[PDB]
Amino acid sequence: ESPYKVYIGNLAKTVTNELLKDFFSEKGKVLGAKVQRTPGTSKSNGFGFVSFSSEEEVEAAIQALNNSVLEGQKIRVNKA
RNA sequence: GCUGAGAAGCAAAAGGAGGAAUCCGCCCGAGGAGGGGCUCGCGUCUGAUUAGCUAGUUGGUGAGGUAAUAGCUUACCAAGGCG
Ligand SMILES: [Mg+2]
Ligand SMILES: [Mg+2]
Ligand SMILES: [Mg+2]
Ligand SMILES: [Mg+2]
Ligand SMILES: [Mg+2]
Repeated sequence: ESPYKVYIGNLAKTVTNELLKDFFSEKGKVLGAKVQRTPGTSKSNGFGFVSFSSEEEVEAAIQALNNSVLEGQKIRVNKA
């Protein structure tokens, strides 16, 4: 579901999907996490999509998790 | 919106950020406040052993000019203006 999805940009390339999921699991249950990687170089593009089970947890995650520091890097948390 | 009794005629733009939401801008009107331009009453030194001064000068029309009123300009008419 697209309204239940949250785009996270400016993620450090050293950030594992486990830490992203841990910081964004505080706002609610996460149905899925997909990190976007370059097809050719296999390297992390620095952004990912997170599907939450509910839309209330999606909006509560968009509001308070913006500018949040993850591994020494401020990340941009918005809607997909 | 501007010209014009009207008929009509005439006039604008710019993108840059951000992954998107969005932000800072851009053009045309209509207001607000502030900042300037003008006009006028009043007040604003000494000399009479300084007494007459002024002719775009004082007013009128027509054309121009100014962001705007105005001899601001110019031509014509009148002979005023200050003491
Ligand atoms: Mg044109
Ligand atoms: Mg940039
Ligand atoms: Mg862009
Ligand atoms: Mg004094
Ligand atoms: Mg003359």
